[PDB]
Amino acid sequence: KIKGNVKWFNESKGFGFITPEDGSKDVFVHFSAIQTNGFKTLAEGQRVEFEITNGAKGPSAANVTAL
Amino acid sequence: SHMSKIKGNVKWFNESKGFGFITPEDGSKDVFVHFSAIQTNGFKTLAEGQRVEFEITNGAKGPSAANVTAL
Repeated sequence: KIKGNVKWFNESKGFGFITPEDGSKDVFVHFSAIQTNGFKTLAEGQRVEFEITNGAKGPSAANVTAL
Repeated sequence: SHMSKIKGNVKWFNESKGFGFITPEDGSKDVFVHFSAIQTNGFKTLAEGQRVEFEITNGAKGPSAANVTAL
C-alpha cells in the first residue's frame, strides 16, 4: 500500500531495506516478503510497493511487489 | 577491497535494535552496520551523525561494515 525504493539488499543473508517515497524512515525487508517468481532478491534502486508490518526488526515490509 | 579503513558519518542507527547505515567519506553508497561490528567497550551503539572509522565487506552488492570504531 505504500511505495518506495530498495536502498540495499544482501541476497544470501536474505534481507535488506526499503526507503519509502514519503521520505520516512527506512524499513527492513526479509526475502520471504518478496513476491516472485524466481530469485527472492531485490536490486538496489528498485521501485517496489509493500505494506508495513510490526516484526522482530521493527517496522518491516510485507507483500513486496515490483513496480 | 581497500587499502585501509575509511571514515564516515552514521546516516541513521536504531540504538535499541542495533543496526543502521554509515555514509562513507568517499562518496560511495551507504554501508549497513550491525551492532556486532562495533568495537567500542560496553553496550554497542552509534548515534546518528556520529564519526566513525571502519572496514567494508561486500562493496558492490550489499556492502556491510566491519571493525567499526568511534572517532
